[PDB]
Amino acid sequence: MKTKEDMQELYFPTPKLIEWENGVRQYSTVRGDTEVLMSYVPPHTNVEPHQHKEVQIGMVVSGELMMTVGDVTRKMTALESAYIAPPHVPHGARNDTDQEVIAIDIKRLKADETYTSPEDYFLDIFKTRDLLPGMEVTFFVEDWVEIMLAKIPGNGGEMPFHKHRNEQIGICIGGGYDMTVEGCTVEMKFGTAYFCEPREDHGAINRSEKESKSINIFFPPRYNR
Ligand SMILES: O=C(O)C(=O)Cc1ccccc1
Ligand SMILES: [Co+2]
Ligand SMILES: [Co+2]
Ligand SMILES: [Fe+3]
Repeated sequence: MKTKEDMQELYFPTPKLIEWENGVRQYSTVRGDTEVLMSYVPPHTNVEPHQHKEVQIGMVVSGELMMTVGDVTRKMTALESAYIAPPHVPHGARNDTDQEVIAIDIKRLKADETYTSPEDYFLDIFKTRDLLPGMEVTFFVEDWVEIMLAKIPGNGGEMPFHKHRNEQIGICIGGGYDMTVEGCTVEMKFGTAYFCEPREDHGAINRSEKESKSINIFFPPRYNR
C-alpha cells in the first residue's frame, strides 16, 4: 500500500538546499545509500580539497571547471568528461572562470560494491549512439557504473515502461518531460532527480515541443557490460 505522496518521496525525493561560506550552493537529493548533488560554483572560486569514505562521481553540466582528484588536475568541459574519486581519495576544484559552473556529483556507499576508477580518475566519452530511434545517448563506463546522457526528443520521444535489476538514478538537465516510476508520474524540470532501486518499473515520455536532456546512471552497467 503506497500513497501518491508516499511514492513521490521514494522515487523523486524533495531536495534540500545547502549553502557553503565560500558561496557554493548545492541541491541535495537522497535515497538510501546514494546522494545526488547539483552544485552551483561561483566565478573564480576554490572548493577546498577533501575526502570521505563514500565514492563520488562528478560531471560538469554547464561552464568549465578545473578539477583535482589525487594529484591529477584536469579541465572539465560541459558534459564531455566525468571523474571517479574512489573512497578516501582527496579531491577538490576551482572555478577559474568569469562564469558560474553548474555541476553534478553522485556520492555513494553500498554493500558489495568495489569502487574503481581509471588510473588517472577521469572518464572520456566511450561511445555515442541512438539507444532508440531518434534518441541519442552518450556513455561513460566503469566496471561498476555506467553514465548515460540521454536526449529525448519532444513530440512523443519515449522510453517505454520497463524494469531491470540494475539500480538507475538520474537527473534532468534540460527541457522537461514526464517520468514515471512505478505508480508515480512527475513532470521533470532542470535539476529534478530520480532514484530507481532494482526491479522498480520506470519510463519516460516527452510531450513538449522540444528535446529534453537527462543524465542517467546505472549500477552496475547495463549496456556496456
Ligand atoms: O535505458 C534505460 O534503462 C532507461 O531507463 C532509459 C531512460 C532514459 C530517460 C528517462 C528514463 C529512462
Ligand atoms: Co566529495
Ligand atoms: Co531503465
Ligand atoms: Fe507536439
